[PDB]
Amino acid sequence: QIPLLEGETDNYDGVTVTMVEPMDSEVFTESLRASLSHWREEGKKGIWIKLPLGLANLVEAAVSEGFRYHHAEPEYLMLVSWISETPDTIPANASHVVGAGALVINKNTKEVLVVQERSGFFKDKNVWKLPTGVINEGEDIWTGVAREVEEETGIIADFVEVLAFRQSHKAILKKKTDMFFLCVLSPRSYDITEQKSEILQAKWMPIQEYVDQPWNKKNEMFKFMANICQKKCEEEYLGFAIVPTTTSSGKESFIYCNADHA
Amino acid sequence: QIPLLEGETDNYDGVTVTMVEPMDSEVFTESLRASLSHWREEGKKGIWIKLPLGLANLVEAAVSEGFRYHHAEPEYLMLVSWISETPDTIPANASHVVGAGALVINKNTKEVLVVQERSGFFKDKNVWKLPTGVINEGEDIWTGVAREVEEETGIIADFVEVLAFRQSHKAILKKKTDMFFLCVLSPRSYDITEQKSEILQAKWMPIQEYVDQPWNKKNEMFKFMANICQKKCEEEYLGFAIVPTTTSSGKESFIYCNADHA
Repeated sequence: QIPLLEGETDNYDGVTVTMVEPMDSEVFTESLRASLSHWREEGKKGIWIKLPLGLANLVEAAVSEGFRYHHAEPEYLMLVSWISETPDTIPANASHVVGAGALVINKNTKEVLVVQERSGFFKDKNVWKLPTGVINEGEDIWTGVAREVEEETGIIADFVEVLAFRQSHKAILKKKTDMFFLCVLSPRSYDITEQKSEILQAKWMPIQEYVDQPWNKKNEMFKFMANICQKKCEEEYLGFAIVPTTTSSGKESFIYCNADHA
Repeated sequence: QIPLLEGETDNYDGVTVTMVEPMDSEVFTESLRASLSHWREEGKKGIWIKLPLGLANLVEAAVSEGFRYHHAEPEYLMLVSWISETPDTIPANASHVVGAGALVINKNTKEVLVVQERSGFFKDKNVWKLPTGVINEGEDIWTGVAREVEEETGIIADFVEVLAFRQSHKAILKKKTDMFFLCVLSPRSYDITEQKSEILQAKWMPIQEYVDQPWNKKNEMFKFMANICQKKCEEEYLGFAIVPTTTSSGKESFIYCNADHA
C-alpha cells in the first residue's frame, strides 16, 4: 500500500504534480520515491512537479530524487525528471523540418503519379515531380505523406515503405536542417480529381519517362533518387517498412526498419 | 552575353541580390529572367531580392517572375523564389528534434559499448544503455552520432549504417516531435578513457547480456529494438548505408538508402 502523489496525466505519458498544501519534506521524499517507482512501472516518461514559493522546503527533496529545474515564475518553480529509458531530450530545441516525397505506383501500368506547378517559377518549365509536402508536428511520416497525395490529387494511398532519406540545408536566414524521406505508397484508385487545388496539375506518367526528364538527369543526386524509384517499380528494391510495437504505457510506436529481419 | 544581376552567394547555394540604384522595370525583368536561367543552370536554390522603398517600381516585375514576399521593414521588402527542383520548404518551421543511438560493436568479442548515468534518476538503477545524443543544427546524423560516442567514452567510431528509426512525442510543454535513429558504428580502438565526463560510466558488454537486462525486456518496443541490435551483431540485418552524390552546384549530399540496391 503506497503513498502516491496526486498528479495529472497527459497524452504523452507524463505526470504533472501540482503541490498546494504544506507538507513536511521527509514525508514528501517518501511519497515521491514511491510515486516514482509506481510511475516507472506504469511506463510514464516526463514527471513534472510544480512547487509554489510557500513550499520552497520541498525543492531540495525533489532535486535529491533526480529532478532538475525547468522554469520558474515569481510564485512557483517547475521541476522535471525523465524516468523512461528512452532518450531524455527535454532541453533540446527543434532543429529539423521534416518532409516526404511520394512514389505512387500503378502496378498494372508501371506509371507513377506526378505533379507540376501552375505557378510561380516552375510554370511553364515542364517539370513533373513526385508529390511532396512537409510533415506537421504530431504527425507520422506515413500518414503525413498520404495526406499530401490526396490534398494534391484526390487519390487515397496507403504507406508501404521508406526508400531513402537525406538531410540538407535549404537557405540562409533559417538556421534549421531539412530532412526528406522518399516513400512508396500504394494507391486505392487511379482516377485523379481534376483541379483539386489551383497550385498544381497532376497525371500518371510512365516510370521511364519520369526518369528521362532532362531536369532529372541534371546531376548525380537526382539520377540516383530517380533510379531508386525505378528499381522499386521493377520490384528490385527493399526499403524500410513500419512495424507497430507496444510501449511500457500500452501505446503503439511505429518502428521503421528492414521489416523482414527484426 | 547576358545581363546578370550582382548577387552575393551564400554557403547554401542561395543568391542575395541587394538593389540600390534606380532601374527601369523592363530592364529589370530582362536582367532577372536571364539571371534566373543562369542561376538555375549553376544549381542555385534560394534566390533573395532586397528592394528598398525607393525601388517599389520593381516589386511587380519580381512577383511576375515567381517571387513571393519573405519579410519587410519600413525601408525595404525582401522577396524570395525557390528555383531548384528539390522541395520548397522556405515557410516551414522546425518541428523535430533529431537524435541518434549508437550500436558500437567489438567484432572479436560480440560486445557492445554501453553507458550508465552516475545521476540523477537512473543512479543507481543499473540501466546499461547504448550511447545516445541529439543531432545539432548543421550536423549530419552520421557525424553527430560518432561525436556522441567519443564525447562519452573517448572511442573514435566510424558510421556504418542506420538500422531503424522512429518518431515520438516526448512530453507536454514542447509541441515538437523527436526523431530517433539507431545507428551502427565501427570502433577504431577499444580502450575506454576512464571518466571522460562526470555524468556517465562506460564499459563493453556482451550483446546477450545487453538484450537480457530486465529493463530491456519490459515492453515490446525495447525488445524489438534490442533484437535488431543482436541480429546486426549476428550479421543477420541489412540497414541503410550512406551514398555520397553530387548536387547541381557541385556539393556532396549523403543519401541514406539500401546501398546494395540503388
